[PDB]
Amino acid sequence: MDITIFNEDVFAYDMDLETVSSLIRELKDDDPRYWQLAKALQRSLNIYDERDLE
Amino acid sequence: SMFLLPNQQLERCDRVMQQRVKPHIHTTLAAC
Amino acid sequence: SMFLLPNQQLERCDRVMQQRVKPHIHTTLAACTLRSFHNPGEPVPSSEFLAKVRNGQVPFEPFRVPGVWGTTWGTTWFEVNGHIDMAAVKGRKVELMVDLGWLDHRGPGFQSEGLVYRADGTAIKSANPRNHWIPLVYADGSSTVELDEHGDFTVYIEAAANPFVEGPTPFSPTELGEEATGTCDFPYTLSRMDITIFNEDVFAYDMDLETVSSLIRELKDDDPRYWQLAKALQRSLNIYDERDLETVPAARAALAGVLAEPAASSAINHIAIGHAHIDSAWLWPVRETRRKVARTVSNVLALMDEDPDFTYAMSSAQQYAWLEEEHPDLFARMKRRIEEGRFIPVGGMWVESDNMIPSGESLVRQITFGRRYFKEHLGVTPRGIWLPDSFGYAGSWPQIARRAGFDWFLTQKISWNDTTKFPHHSFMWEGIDGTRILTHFPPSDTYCSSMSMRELMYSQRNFLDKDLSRNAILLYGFGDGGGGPTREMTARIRRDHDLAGAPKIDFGTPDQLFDRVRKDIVDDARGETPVFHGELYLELHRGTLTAQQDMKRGCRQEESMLRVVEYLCAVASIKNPGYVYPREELDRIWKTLLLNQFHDILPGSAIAWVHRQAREEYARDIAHLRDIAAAAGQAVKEAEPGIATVKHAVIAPYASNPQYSWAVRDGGVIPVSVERGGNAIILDNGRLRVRIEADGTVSSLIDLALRRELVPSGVRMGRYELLKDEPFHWDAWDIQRDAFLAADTLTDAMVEHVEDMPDGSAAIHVVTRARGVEIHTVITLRPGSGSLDFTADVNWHAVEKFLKVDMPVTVQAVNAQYECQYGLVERPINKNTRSDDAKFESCTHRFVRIADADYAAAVVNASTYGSDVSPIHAAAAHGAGRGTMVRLSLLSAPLYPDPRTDQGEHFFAWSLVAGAGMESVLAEASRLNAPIMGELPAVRPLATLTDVAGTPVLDWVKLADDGSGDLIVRLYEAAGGDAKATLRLDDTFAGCTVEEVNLMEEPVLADDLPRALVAGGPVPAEGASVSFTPFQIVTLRIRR
Amino acid sequence: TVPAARAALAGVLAEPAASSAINHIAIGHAHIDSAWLWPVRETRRKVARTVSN
Amino acid sequence: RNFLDKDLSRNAILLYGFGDGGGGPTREMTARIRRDHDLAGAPKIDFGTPDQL
Amino acid sequence: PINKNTRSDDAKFESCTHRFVRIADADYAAAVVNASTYGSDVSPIHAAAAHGA
Amino acid sequence: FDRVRKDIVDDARGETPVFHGELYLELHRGTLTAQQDMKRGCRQEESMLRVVE
Ligand SMILES: [Zn+2]
Ligand SMILES: [Zn+2]
Repeated sequence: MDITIFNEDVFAYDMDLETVSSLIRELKDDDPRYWQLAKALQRSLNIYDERDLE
Repeated sequence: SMFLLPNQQLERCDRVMQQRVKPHIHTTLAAC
Repeated sequence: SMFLLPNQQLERCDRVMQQRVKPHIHTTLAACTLRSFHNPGEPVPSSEFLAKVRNGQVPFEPFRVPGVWGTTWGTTWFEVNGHIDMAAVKGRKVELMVDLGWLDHRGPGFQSEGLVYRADGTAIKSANPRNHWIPLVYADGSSTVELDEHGDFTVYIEAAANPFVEGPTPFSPTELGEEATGTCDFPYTLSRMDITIFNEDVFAYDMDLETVSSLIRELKDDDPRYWQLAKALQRSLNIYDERDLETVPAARAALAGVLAEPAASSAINHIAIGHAHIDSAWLWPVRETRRKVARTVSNVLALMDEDPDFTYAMSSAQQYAWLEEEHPDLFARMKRRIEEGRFIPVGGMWVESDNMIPSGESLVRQITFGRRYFKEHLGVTPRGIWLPDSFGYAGSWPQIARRAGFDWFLTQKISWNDTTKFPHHSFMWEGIDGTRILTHFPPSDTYCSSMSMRELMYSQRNFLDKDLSRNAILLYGFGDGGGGPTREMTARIRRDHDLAGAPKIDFGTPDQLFDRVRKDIVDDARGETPVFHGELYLELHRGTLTAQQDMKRGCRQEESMLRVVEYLCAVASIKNPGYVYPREELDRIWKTLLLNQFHDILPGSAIAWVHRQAREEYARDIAHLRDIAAAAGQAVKEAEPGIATVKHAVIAPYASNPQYSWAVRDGGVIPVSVERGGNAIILDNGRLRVRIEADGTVSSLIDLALRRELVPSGVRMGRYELLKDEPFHWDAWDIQRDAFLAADTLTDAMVEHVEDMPDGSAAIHVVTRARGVEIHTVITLRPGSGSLDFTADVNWHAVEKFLKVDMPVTVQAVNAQYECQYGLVERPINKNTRSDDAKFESCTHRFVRIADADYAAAVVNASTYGSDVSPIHAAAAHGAGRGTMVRLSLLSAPLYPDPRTDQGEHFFAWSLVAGAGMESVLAEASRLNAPIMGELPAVRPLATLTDVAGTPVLDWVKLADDGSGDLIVRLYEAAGGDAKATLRLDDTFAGCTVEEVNLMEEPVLADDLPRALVAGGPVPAEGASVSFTPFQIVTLRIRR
Repeated sequence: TVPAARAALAGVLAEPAASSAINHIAIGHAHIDSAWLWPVRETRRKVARTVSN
Repeated sequence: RNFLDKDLSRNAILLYGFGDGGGGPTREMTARIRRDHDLAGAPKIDFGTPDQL
Repeated sequence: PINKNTRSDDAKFESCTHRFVRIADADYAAAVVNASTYGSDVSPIHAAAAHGA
Repeated sequence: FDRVRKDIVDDARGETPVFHGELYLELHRGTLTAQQDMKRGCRQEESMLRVVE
């Protein structure tokens, strides 16, 4: 139980990742949206680094 | 160039939320 | 009348087991008194502590029925006093129902455990998370414990509190497996512990309900068996009542009407084997695996005491030796049970080690040590290899296994692939040469199975070879580091003998199953025998080859140390009499080097304890071996005075000159010239012209002897790359395809002063810096040679990174040549299909060769075991940017098993050879991977090969392990072409006889083996001719 | 070559079925319609053909 | 597969023979019935009468 | 490939040849030079013999 | 094809699919040795054209 400051960009990025990942799971394997979302998620995940939040 | 495995990317992303991106939403500064 | 809903009956039955029938199996009758004595330190052997208690020197404090007792990596002794009374439990079993307070969703074998020792000192059983009953009084009068005058007894539980290494989130960094801190971190809470009586009919009814319910779930909705089973379950569930237990017989009979129908005569005849894989050191130290194996043996013996028609298996004779040394009674009981034929010791290897990384000499040492131990301690000879958990299998294994006497092979980890599925589950694995060995896979794809019916039919469904085999193996028993078979699975096996709708399964032995497979797929197909040629390559992990580089470096160093010291000891023994062979200390260095080569130690995945004890043992062994070599050398000099003296005493198995192979040449015309022109440094040694760029990179390595340029003009040699790897499953073991995409090319370096060595060599120093990494790299161009040497000192301090160095060469081909233990292997460079992509990281041994019709280029390694080869087609003109790139993996930074991995200074060395002939590559690799000694006397080579026709090579020279003084030589071929040679000894080995023997060193040979001699009888050892088939292995014994 | 081939195929044609199947009973039946697409003078011919067959 | 009462009956009827106005049993089906007396993987079928069923 | 390992490798059991087929190892090679045929097949042989003959 | 070049060459920047070797059809395979006279004559006239040219 401690005083904390809130980060907005990190929360927005987390929510976007959650939305994309949840949309990928339920789609079929015969839809270009599935592959496009998977490729976008792979591209995005290779840039985010927790050692520097910029 | 390597092939794409969406079922592996899903698990990687799930781990990313579980361990990496969730703790970085609130930054502590003191105690009460 | 109402309709039937099977999906509702299933949930009703599930609730019935969860709430109603489970608690009515054990009926409590009294309570026992507990006292505790704690120890937060290194455990005392149980033999001494029980004797001390018997005499009486240790106090005991009262312990309440509830409460906490645990301590991080600590031990405790619970003295337990009961008050069981006879004359009222006649004919009924009595148990203990010990509950240390295990967690639910953690795992069966990764928590606090403990044996229940008798007052005298013997062991009764162990308290496991899934097996927590101790047999006190059997139904038929017999009592394991000794009862006193007025009905009371006492036992001693040796509780060990092992904290769970894994943290809150999966694969999280935890500072638990570092030391034995005496603080409350994960304290266990004790639970109910009382004397209970066992009910048999209730347990049988529960097991029948479980079998029926599990069979209903997996069946389809279009099978009358499904509806019949659902109706039978509904009928049976309406009769059983928990308010009065006399209704059980009236309900079992109703349910048994559909439990006696024979199955269809087309199912797979499974054979069930009890197996419990105790890992020697993964998450616990080497001092805890002894306790774990003792618990496993005690549990297996206790279960087998009451239940006939049971089988079990146990490999890793290391554990057999530990059990014999520390538990005479357990070993005696195990040996007594072996005579009956229900405790089959399977697996002739000394310990379940890795395959890809260890050298072939280590493999043969394990095989011979384990076979000798089994032969002369247990009087049983194994027939096959038993390796149910390993990462990748070398192609040389079939040949060694067949020449060692084994005749079948069993593995299961290949099914853990990521992209492709193995074509067969029972086939003939063909070695690199010609050697075919029968291989079988467990269809269930698990060595630790709970014998669930779902798994039972999954094994049948996943069987690819369903058309000509009709036979499969199934290993059952909570394992993966602790456990062993329980009553539940041994009841399921008996219930499922010939149950309709499920595959038929019975007890048996591995030999019977393998004979059945041989009859089915060899002697009956008559031309339809499945065959798999090449090597078994696991498609998972792949990051283990370059994790904890210190372990692999030390292992290579001590392997070379053993080779040199054994040669020196053999020379000392054969030169002058009175020199006792250091057999004892040699076998002490062995069985410890070989122990440290475990499948969860050598690749590196464990807590800091294992990776620290391994380092300390490596250093101690190296020092002791150097001392032994110095003593043997001093002994040799006493045979006759004033022979010679050699500085640095470099000994190499192979050399460019055939007569200089096992020479004693020391370790230390055209001096190298440097032409500092422009923004580059140009060297000239008369055969190579290397142009080092501004910042520690090579842009040209022109071969002046052939006017050939082998550096593509799209990239620069020697560049260091820092790939970011963040694995999500099996962090230390595995590296994913995430790397090789987010590559980071280091571009912060500057050359240093170029130095001309006093001997004549030329060296260029350079420093490279990164976020938390610094590298001091020296490039050496030795005069009068054709190899460019690279040495590096790294100060790794980063987290979650991966260091690589690339050595591109313009030679273009399709397949790259790595080397296996005793041969070579071809692997594709340009990955075409899906399955070809998964082989993006493979193990390498001391060199990688890329060859075309005439020209070949090699990258000879010193201490790294991983690399990757990829084609390069960059942007250039006139086709100047086409070639191949071989990136050597230096080291990674795993975080889960060890919070700090590879911190400090690391030393790397390698070289590049142009015009790479096989003999030249072998000679230079031998030069690089050779120990540097001090001052030992110079002696002539013991055995030489003068009429070489091909590429023969001396691999090992030693003495006879039987004490006869016989000389032993081990030879192999390392190119692929046939070889013919003549062996010559020196002086004292005149009028001798040389005979071909197997790898076991005994003089018995098979028939299908090619053989190397001319007749087979004793041939004089002067001008003896040896013939080689592609990648042959030959062992020769020479008398006095 | 027919006898040498029937025996090889008959090895998997004599295994008893699982003791859970439905015991079907087969009845020969030819439904003859009195008058659908033909006059009442043709159903006599049709039933005669059926009985003769 | 289409039998709803599969839990308490274990009995079914099957009429064979070309019908819908013309036909009657031929040699092919009366051979199939004999071949499928107790064939594994298929339901058991035998000759009989409606009264017995 | 000569020894077909996987499913896809088996399908390449007959391939076109032009005027020769060469099987080579480190040093020694043997060739079957053709004149007018455009098809062949290569398969390993491990027969029943002694001393690996 | 310009669209494909833009999509998979100038945009992937290192993710371009590549297939090395030869495209081998896994069907037919009997055409290589059918009507041998045609292939024999074709080889003969190819040599004839070479020499005559
Ligand atoms: Zn293991
Ligand atoms: Zn009608």
